[PDB]
Amino acid sequence: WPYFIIDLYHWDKHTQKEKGKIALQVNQSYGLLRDYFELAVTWANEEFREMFHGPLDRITTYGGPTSEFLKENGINEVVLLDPWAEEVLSEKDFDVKAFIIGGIVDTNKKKTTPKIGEELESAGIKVRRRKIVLRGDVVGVPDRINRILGIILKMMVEGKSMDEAVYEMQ
Ligand SMILES: C[S@@+](CC[C@H](N)C(=O)[O-])C[C@H]1O[C@@H](n2cnc3c(N)ncnc32)[C@H](O)[C@@H]1O
Repeated sequence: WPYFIIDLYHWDKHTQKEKGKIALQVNQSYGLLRDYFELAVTWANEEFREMFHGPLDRITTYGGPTSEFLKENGINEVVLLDPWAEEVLSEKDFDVKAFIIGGIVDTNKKKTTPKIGEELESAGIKVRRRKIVLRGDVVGVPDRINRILGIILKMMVEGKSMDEAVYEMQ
């Protein structure tokens, strides 16, 4: 029912190896979502479509800004999965019609995801910045795009607690 959007913002600033890792994690995110239930990829340029080794016809790919995609589908509020957020994701956020995971890979960390939120709010989108924690700490939480999606799906579909979902995906 809800959209799981992978924001490919930052794409052209990545190396070819990092692009391949992002595309792989998107492919794994699709197969994982295929084992549950609606996967959307914004800023989805032609190079990503060429690197994506999965069924492009089975996912939603939008080449332009995430905000435009959200507005075209009547979504004014989203949940942005952000490890730097101060508030933890909870069941009070599962009524939102779109969850956004940043198409980001590290090579050592940097504060990259909240810039997506600032961009969305600058375009008029209400953004709930939500972090996933294990025992109140982001340490131990896998940050791969597919792993974050798996944690969310285990909480939303299987009713697992966050600690259970994180540890199972850890
Ligand atoms: C490899 S992480 C990127 C980490 C990068 N240092 C940053 O600050 O965005 C890829 C995506 O997974 C999501 N993510 C990773 N860890 C998270 C966490 N602990 N809580 C919520 N979202 C997380 C973020 O949305 C991020 O865009």
